Amino acid sequence: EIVQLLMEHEQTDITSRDSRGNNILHALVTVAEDFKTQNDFVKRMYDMILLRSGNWELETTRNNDGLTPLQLAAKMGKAEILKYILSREIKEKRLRSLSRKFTDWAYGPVSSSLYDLTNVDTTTDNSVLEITVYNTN
Amino acid sequence: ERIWRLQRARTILEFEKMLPEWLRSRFRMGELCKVAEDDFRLCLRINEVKWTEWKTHVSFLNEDPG
Amino acid sequence: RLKKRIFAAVSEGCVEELVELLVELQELCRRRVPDFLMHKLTASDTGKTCLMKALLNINPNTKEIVRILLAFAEENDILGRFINAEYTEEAYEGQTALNIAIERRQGDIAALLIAAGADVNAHAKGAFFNPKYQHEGFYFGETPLALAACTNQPEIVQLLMEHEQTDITSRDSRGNNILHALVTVAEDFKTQNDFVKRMYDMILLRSGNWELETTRNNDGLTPLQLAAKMGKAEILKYILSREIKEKRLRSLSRKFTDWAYGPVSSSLYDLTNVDTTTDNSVLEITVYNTNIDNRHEMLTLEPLHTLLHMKWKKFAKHMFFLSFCFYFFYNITLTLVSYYRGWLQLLGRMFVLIWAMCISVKEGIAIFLLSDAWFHFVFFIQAVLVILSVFLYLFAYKEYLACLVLAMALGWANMLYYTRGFQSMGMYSVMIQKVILHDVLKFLFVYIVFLLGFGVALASLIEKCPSSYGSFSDAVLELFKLTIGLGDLNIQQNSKYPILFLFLLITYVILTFVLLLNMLIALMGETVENVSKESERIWRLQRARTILEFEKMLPEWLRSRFRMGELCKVAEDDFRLCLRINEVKWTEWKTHVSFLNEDPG
Repeated sequence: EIVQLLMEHEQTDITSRDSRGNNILHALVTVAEDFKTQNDFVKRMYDMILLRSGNWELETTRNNDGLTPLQLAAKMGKAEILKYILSREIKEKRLRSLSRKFTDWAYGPVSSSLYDLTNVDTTTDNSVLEITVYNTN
Repeated sequence: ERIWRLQRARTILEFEKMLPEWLRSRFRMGELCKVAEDDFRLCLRINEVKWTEWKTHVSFLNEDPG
Repeated sequence: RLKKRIFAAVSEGCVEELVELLVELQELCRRRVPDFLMHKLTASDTGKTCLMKALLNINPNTKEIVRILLAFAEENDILGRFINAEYTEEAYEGQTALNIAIERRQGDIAALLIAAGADVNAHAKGAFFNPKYQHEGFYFGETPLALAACTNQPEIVQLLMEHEQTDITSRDSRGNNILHALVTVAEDFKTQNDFVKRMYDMILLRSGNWELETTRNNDGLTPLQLAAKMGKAEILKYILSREIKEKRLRSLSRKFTDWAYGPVSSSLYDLTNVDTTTDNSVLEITVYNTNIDNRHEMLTLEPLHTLLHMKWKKFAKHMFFLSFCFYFFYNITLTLVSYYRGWLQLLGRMFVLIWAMCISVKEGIAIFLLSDAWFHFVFFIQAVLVILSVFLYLFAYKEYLACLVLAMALGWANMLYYTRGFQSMGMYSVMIQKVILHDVLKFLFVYIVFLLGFGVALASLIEKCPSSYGSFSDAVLELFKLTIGLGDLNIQQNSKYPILFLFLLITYVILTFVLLLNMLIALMGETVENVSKESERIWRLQRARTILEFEKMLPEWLRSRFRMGELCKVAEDDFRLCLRINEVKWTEWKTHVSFLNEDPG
C-alpha cells in the first residue's frame, strides 16, 4: 500500500540510482534470498513496479559494477527471481511489450512460446549464460 | 548429476569462444520475430503441450499456427 | 480498400457500429452477384472468410459481430455457401468456422453456427492437422466432434451428437473413427487427469452399438487393438473391463457379475479378441511389441494376468520343464563325450547331432524376425560350434576339441537361461543380466585401457636387460595376475630405474582399487528402487513371452483342446467365450441389482 502511495506522487523519481548505482529493482534483486525464507513477496513487487511504470529503462540501467538487474540476478545466486525475470508473460496489451515470453502458435493443448535472447545468448559482453556458468561464488 | 550438467555447460561455452568471429554469426541461434509495433528481437522457439489448464487463447502473436 | 477495413474491424471489434457502416457500404456497392460478394467478403490468398478472421480473434464483442455477419449473409442469401467455406491452404485444408469456435472454447457461438446450418462432418485434413512428425501440429481425429472431445468440451459434444446430420461412425483419412482418436490422445493420468476415459464412456453410451469398436483404421486395428499397439494403459484398463449398469445398454459391457451373494462375487470377462484365438489379440500385441516401453503395467490387468497364470498352470509349465530336461540330458551327453575324448558313442553322438541341428534350425528361423534377444542369439552359436566340431571329428584335424569345449562352456553358461522360469531364481538371473549389461561393461573397458597403458609402460622399462616382465603380452598377464593376488611382486631387477617401476605399479594398484570401488558405488546407487522393479518387470515380461512362444508350438487341435474359457449366456444371446474370476470385496456394500445368474453356483 505504501509503495503504491509513493508511486502515486509526481515528485517520486522511480529511476533514481543510489550511491552504489542501484535503482529500486537492483535492490529487490539484492534482497531475494529464497522462497522458504521470504515466501516470494519480492517477485510480486518486481512485477508491480514495472507494471506501474511501463518502460525498459529500469532494466536498462546499471549499477557502478556495470550490470543490468538481470545480470545482477545472475551474478548473485538469485534463482527464484531469475525464473520470473527470464520468462514474463504480461497479459495487458498496453504493457504487453514488456514481456519476454510470447505465445504465437497456440491452437489448443499444443502451443509454442517464444523467449527473448537479447542479453542471454552470449552475443553480448557478459550474458546470463556466461555469468551463471563462469561464476564460482 | 549437478557436476556433470555444469561441466557440460562449461565445455559448451569454452568451445563457443574458440570459433572464428564469422562462425558464431553463422550459427546465430534464434530468429527475428515481429513483436509489438517493432520489437525486432532475437528469439527462441520452444513447443510445449499443456493438458492441465484450458484457457481461451486471447493473447497470441500469429493467427495462423505454422 | 473496402475489404481490409472490414477484416481489421472484425479483428479488433472495438465497435460494431463501424462494422455496420462497412457492411452498409458493401450493401450499397452490391448494385453491380453472390459470387462477387463472396470474393469481396473472403481473403482469396488462404481462403479465409471474415467469419474465420472474426473467430480467430476473440474479444468480448465477438458474440455480436458473428450475429451481425450471419444476419447480413442471410439477408443476402449467401449463408449456406458462407458458413461452409474452408481454407485453400495446404496445411490448413478443411478447417471451418466451427473448428475455430470449438478450438477457442466458444460454446454459444458454436450453437449459433450449427443452428445457422454449419457442416458438422467437415473433415480438417492438412499437414498441421495430420502431423507426420511428433511435436509439430496436433492430431485430434479430423472431425469437429473429435476436436470437441479431445479438447474436453462435453457440452458441445452432446450438442453435436444431438443432431441427426452427425455421422458418429465416420472414418477419417487415416481410417480412425472418433474412438481411435481418443485412444491416440490418452497419454497418461497425471498429464491429462483421465478425461478421455469419460468421453470414451459417454460416446458409446450415446450410441449403443458394437460397430465403433468393430471398425478398423487403415492399419487394420480395432480401437482395443490400437490401445494395445500404442502404449495406452489407463484407457485399456477401462476398455478391457466395462460394467454398464443400464439394462438397455448392458449388452455393451465386457465384465458381467453372475454369482454375487454378498462380499463374495465372481465377475465374468470377455475373451473375444483377447485370448490369442484371433489373428492378433491383445495378449499377443502387448507382449510382442517392443516399442511400448510400458509393458509392466499392461500385463497386470484383470483378464490378461490371469490368462497367463492359467496357461502356465495348464500347459506351459510342463513344456518348459520338459524342454529343460532334454537340454540337460543333451549337455551331459556332450560332456560325457568330450571328457573321455565307441559303442556308447553310437548311442550318444547321434542324439547329440540331431538335437544340435534342431536347435540350430529353430534359432536360425527365429533370429531373422528380430536385451531380450541375447540368449536366443547364443543358443544358435552353441549349436554351430557343436556341428562344426562333429564335422571336424571325421575330418583329420586337431582344432575340433577347441570348438567342442567352447560349446560345452557355452552350454553351461546358457543353462542360466532356464533359471528364468523358476519363481525365486528367475529375478536372480535377471539381476545377472541387467548388471552384466549395464554396470560391469562400463568398468571393463575402462579397466582394459589401464591394462594396455601400463602394459606398454612396464614393457618399456623392464626390457632394459633381456626378466620378470618380458614382452607386452606377458606384462599384461602379470598385471592381471596382480589384480587377483596371484602374481608375486618382484623387487625391480633387470630394470633401468626401479623406483619409478615400483611407483608406476603401485599407482596401477591404487587406480584399479578406486575403480573397483566406483563400480561398487554406482551399484549401491542402482540397487535400491530401480533395480528391484526392473528385475520383477523383466521377469514377468519374459514369462509372458515364453508362454506365448510355447502357445504357438502346439498343434492346431491341441489349442482348441485347451480353449481357456466357457461360453456363457449373456443378454438375449451374447454367446461369448468368458473367463471366471472369483473375488471378495469387504469395503463397499451394495444391494446387487445387476446379476446374470440367480442361483449362485
